[PDB]
Amino acid sequence: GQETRAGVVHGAIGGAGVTALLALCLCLIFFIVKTHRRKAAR
Repeated sequence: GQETRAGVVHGAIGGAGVTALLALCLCLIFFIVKTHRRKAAR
């Protein structure tokens, strides 16, 4: 869609922020889940 595009196919450069955001969101969810889901250690 963009231009330099090439590999890493579009729907991603305008969306790498989306991906990066998704990674960040996945990190946050993983982090929140990790911080929430208390271990049976108490």
